[PDB]
Amino acid sequence: SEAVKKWVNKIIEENIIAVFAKTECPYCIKAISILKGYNLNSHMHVENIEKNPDMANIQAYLKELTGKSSVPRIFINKDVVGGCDDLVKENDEGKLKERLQKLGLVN
Ligand SMILES: [Zn+2]
Ligand SMILES: [Zn+2]
Ligand SMILES: [Zn+2]
Repeated sequence: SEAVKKWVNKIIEENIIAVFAKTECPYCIKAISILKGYNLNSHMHVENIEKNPDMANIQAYLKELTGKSSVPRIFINKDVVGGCDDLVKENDEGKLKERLQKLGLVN
């Protein structure tokens, strides 16, 4: 479905921070909380792909884009961060902050 890919693409392109998530997903919640802790709400969109008729197609496309079909799937300015574990690694190592500084999102 070109439609599914167009829709996922629009989410990633229109929002600097894009998080694909699902219902009652602890690592989704943890990742979103970390990101909101950088006061990124204004530039973030969270998409619940479980409440969607095309969940399997969305997951398959996220795997084509990132190598994994699991949520959360995290993009920052169209770059693949990955899952919550990847976010925690980048955060602890300083990379996340560096990303956000280069985007003008944190001073
Ligand atoms: Zn579920
Ligand atoms: Zn429940
Ligand atoms: Zn949405």
